[PDB]
Amino acid sequence: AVNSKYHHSCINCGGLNTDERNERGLPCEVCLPEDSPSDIYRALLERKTLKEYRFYHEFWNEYEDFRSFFKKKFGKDLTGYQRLWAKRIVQGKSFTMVAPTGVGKTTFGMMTALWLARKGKKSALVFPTVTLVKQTLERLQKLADEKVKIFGFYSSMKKEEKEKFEKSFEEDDYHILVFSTQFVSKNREKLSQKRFDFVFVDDVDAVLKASRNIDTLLMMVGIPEEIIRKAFSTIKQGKIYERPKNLKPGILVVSSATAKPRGIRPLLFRDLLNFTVGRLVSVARNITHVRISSRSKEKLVELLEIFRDGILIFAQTEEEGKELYEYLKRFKFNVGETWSEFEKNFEDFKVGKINILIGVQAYYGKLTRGVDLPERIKYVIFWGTPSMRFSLELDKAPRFVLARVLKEMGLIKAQENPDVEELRKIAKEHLTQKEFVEKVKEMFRGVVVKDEDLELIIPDVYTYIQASGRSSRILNGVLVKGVSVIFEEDEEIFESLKTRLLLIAEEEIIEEAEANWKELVHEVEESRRRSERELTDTSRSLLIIVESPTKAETLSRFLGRASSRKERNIIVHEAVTGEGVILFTATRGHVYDLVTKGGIHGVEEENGKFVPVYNSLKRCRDCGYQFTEDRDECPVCSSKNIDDKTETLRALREISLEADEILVATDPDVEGEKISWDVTQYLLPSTRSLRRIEMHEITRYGFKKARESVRFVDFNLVKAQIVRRVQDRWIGFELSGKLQKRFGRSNLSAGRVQSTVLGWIVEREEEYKKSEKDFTLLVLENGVNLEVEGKIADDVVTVVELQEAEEEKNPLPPYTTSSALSEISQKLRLGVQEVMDILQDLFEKGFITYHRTDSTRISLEGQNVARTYLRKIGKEDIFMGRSWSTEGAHEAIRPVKPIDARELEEMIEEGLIADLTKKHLRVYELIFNRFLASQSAAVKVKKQIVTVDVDGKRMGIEQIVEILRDGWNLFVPLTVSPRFEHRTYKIKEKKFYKKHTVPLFTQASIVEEMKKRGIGRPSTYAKIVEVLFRRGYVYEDKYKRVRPTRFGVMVYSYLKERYEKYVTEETTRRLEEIMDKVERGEEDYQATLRLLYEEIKSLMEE
Ligand SMILES: [Zn+2]
Ligand SMILES: [Zn+2]
Repeated sequence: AVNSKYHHSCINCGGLNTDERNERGLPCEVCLPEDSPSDIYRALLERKTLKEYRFYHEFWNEYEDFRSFFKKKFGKDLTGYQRLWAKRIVQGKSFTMVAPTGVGKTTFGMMTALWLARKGKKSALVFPTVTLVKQTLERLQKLADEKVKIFGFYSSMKKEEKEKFEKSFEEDDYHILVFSTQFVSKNREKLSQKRFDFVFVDDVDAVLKASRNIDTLLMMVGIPEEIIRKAFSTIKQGKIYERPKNLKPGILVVSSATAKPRGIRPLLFRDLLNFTVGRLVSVARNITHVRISSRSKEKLVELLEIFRDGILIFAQTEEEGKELYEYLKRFKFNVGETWSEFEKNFEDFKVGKINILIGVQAYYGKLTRGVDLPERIKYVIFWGTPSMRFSLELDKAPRFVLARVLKEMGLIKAQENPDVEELRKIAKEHLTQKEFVEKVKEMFRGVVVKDEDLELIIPDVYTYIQASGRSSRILNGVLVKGVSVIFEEDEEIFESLKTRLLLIAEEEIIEEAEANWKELVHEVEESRRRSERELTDTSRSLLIIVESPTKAETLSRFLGRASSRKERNIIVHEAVTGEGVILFTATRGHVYDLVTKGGIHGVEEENGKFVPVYNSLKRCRDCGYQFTEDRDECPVCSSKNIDDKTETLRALREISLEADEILVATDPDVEGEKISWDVTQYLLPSTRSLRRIEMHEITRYGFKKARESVRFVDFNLVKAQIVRRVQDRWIGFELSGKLQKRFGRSNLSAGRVQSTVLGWIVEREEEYKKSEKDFTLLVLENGVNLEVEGKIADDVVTVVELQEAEEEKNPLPPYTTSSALSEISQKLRLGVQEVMDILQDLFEKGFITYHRTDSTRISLEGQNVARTYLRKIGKEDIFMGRSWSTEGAHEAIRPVKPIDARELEEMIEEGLIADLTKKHLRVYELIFNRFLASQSAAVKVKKQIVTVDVDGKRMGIEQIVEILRDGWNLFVPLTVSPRFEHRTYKIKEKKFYKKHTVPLFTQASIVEEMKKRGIGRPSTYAKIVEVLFRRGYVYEDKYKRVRPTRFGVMVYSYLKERYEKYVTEETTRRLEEIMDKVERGEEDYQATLRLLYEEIKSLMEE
């Protein structure tokens, strides 16, 4: 711990407790004065302070009984899925049963109903078919005692049982009632007037067939139609609805939606039960994609002879399907078809009578609308790449083509245009077919433009993913292996497909050379027989906490957002993986912050040591004002509509009970570690299993490698966060006050660094007007222009000595935060803050590596990205992998995927990925080009060093002339220059002037400078500049230079006159150095706090 206080962190009294106690999962000293108590519950009860801890005790005890009961009545222990479901059941929570192929939902439903009836609770079990009612009641009756009132209802019911069920359901206080969905639909009013504690729905689709059934099931727990209709109007509007806090419903449990959850009705579950009826979108895949260069049926024969069994062939059309079918039939292979004898061959393949199934892209995907046996399909063969083909003529042209063409050409003025109308609009404007196809070849990058036969081929990645997916799912807790083979000869098509597969599924396609068929077939078969074995369960549930919503969204993109529980302030998503379930949620920033209330501006002092005091953050959803103090309304606009991180914290504490293991996935910096600690410390009394993961990339790889890096919270980083925060708080407050008494305004000084930088700008104004040195520009005859010192008047330049040398020029290292901000904000006409934000969205959308780095280091994987991209662009001989740095916390800002900006624009306009502005694309382009240059070969150049005499001055001039051999100059331009000959060049034009030696600052120049001086860190750079702008201390002019205002000058003048020590660059740098030493556990936390205090105490007197 760091010995600090958190305001609502007590597990029992719900109040203030120290970091150190929560760490030991203890209540506050008020609740329990003792150091190391014997047993918490017992001791709380003894001191008569037992309050909220009871909930947890009773929770644990009410669950461990369930588990115990289940382990007694049934075979063995609970599966991970059933474990999480059980923990949700004792909380009375309603949910979908998110899980793979037959994890035993019916077993859980039964044992739940049984365990509840054991207490006196009444439950109902709903099934689609009338046969399932029979089978379930059968299994129930033999395990249930006489104490349990069991009834049933279905089609083939008896003559006295049908009425027995009705009278008993009317008065006789039943326990468990097993019936069909038909009964629900038919006897709506009867059930609606009854109250159930537990309702188990086996098939959600059958019950969602009617709209009436939603209201029926909702009224089966005790919810009036008033709340239902009000919520209905709210969901008809387009916003969320709030359940009355005074409501205690039963437990509704359903399975995953097979078909799409169509309609408005399911939203009632989102407000009344806080669970969404999700569809099973399982992205869990273990497929090996191999590509064969030729559509040779001989290769196909050889492959088929290796695979032998359970092969699925996909043809583009049925014609090539029939052709392939004939060729294989002739070569004596047990084969089937989908076009002729669909059902017969389908089931014959299902059983094993057929080894090879040949289908079409559109035929199979629609015939298999029912079953689709996964335990049979090991290998998927693609006879050609699945793709969408369009014609490139002035006629036969699709909408999106003429759209992207005319929008760029200039015609598209936005008024929605009919296709044939657009054809007739382009029929006059740059109209030839030749001109057209050329505009298409020029615009469309990341598709295949067959300009030969006038065609456009767009590989259907989705279809490939689904179809390939048919060879790998989760069976008996085992994610079985599958091989997907593609037979493609067109390199352009294969490359396009590969890029969009890497983009969406992050899955690679390998070549036939780098693939051992014997080994692969073996892995497949072995995993299959491993799943055939008797399962002993390894599945666990896992909670992953991140700070920003974007991270959660892109995480859901590769984990698959099946269902989303709305828990107070947050939205926790759930996903199915091969290792078990996986819950992930976003905090939506910081939770705690230093209190302004007491001690030394929030920092208290006891026993010679400093104690930081934190309180939950509150943000008014109206005006946007943030505060720490506990108030009912907004201190500014007096509004009650606020966001309280204490609710978020409570929500986390709730979720933490269901999860077996927890991982905090905040950013890999001091900020992130501090948040991670504010969270882990708070949760620590609730869950014993809490660890830390640092994701440098927001992708499956970043995540896997992040979990390789699993560790506990590093207190040195937390300590460093604290120190920096305390410095800004103390110095900021003191200086700001001193300014309140001089310039009227309250909040003015954000810290020391800010004032230092502003000082740089202010005095720069002075030293700029003084650098005014007289100069002269010279346009030389059939040569370059030369910039030389003022007084020249000879009109002739003589060449004195001339020497040339061959040299290989190295590219610039990859972007770091400083580099990226400077170059990008210079090349673009943007502020460093705008750039920093674009970078943040870029990292958070998993497109680049961590954007807050002071290292240029590049891993073998980064180098590999560069390599594959170069191999893709054909210029792979120019690849030169460079680590760039050994000393590195993180890597430099680089792309995560070998995809350029143009291809991304294509994927965006196409609709594969979304949410990227033009600015994002341009920034990405800059990062990309920098990185590749840094990974491309050294450009071999012949440069000359010309010594020239101009007006009795021997002045050398070094210039590159010939580029002997290309390299990184393809990404980042390399400028040549006309050769000088050892003669006399005459001056054409002399443009005399006086431009300044020391130029003004630009935002880029300021960042560069503070990086050059050792002031600020990667996180603070842009924020510092922006603060300077927000406070009105600085402005930008015509040519976008940074200039101080009247106010800024007044302020820095005051601060320099009086408080020069606390604004001096030497002091700022010395402190920056020391704090950074604290971050590495090289300098003492409490000691530097003592230092900052000792200078603050000195400042309170001046
Ligand atoms: Zn307490
Ligand atoms: Zn407000």
